[PDB]
Amino acid sequence: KEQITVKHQLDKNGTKVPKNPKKVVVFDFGSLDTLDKLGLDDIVAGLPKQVLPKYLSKFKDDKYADVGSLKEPDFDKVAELDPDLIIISARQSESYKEFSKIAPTIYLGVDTAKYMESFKSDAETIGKIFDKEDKVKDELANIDHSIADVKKTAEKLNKNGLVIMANDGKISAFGPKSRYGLIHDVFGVAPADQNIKASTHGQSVSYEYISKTNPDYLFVIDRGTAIGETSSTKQVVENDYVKNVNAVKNGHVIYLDSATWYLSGGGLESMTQMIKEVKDGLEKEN
Repeated sequence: KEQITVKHQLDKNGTKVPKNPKKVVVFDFGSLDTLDKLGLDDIVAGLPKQVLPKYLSKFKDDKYADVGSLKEPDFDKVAELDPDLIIISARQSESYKEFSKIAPTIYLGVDTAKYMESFKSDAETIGKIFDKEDKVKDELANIDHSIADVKKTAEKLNKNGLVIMANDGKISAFGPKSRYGLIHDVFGVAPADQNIKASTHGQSVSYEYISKTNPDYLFVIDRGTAIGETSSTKQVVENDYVKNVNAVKNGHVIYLDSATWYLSGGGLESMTQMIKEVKDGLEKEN
């Protein structure tokens, strides 16, 4: 069977994978949605179905094996499927060795310090494996065009933005190079606070922090909503304390699709969606 050498984060010298694999187990939802965009649903053997973003609900179909959750893979079930390729990302990073004993495994997570570089590389890798290089090239081109358009819109406004995630009432902030840094790094929104320490969990902040930052646009992700726990966005954004924040009083709170933003991202479909949510937010009147 014809093989292709795939350089990835967890083996920069390259992992041999079969060309046109037929039984792929996918633990990265971005990668899953790239496969979907390329019309490759048929070769997905399994994915973790514990929680699925709405745009991926089709994958509840029993033709796809449930291999657990993003943080708790059902390794025996993965092995049972006799997969010919496994795709993982950051949440399974430490289990690379375990997955590799089952089948060739590649890591396709975005590097938020180098978002577009890693995004394009991941997509192109999928293109090469499944003989969809031209389709990927064209899709990346359209995405670049959409990104240029949102960036132009963001820069026209002369306004800034703060990105926060709510989690059972606790708030954390995300700036450049962070998990949700792309809103600034890629989409061009000026950061209301350049100095937020980049991380995956975000910088813990208070309501007083939102007030002192006074962002013109407020991008909100709700971790609770994403994972099926209680939402806590309204207690934050409709709190009396921040009623005078620009984003709040001017109606520029942008409620992102939390499930997609938290559980997914980094794929052709999720990126397309994410651009449009930001663009729509930035284009709203008032």
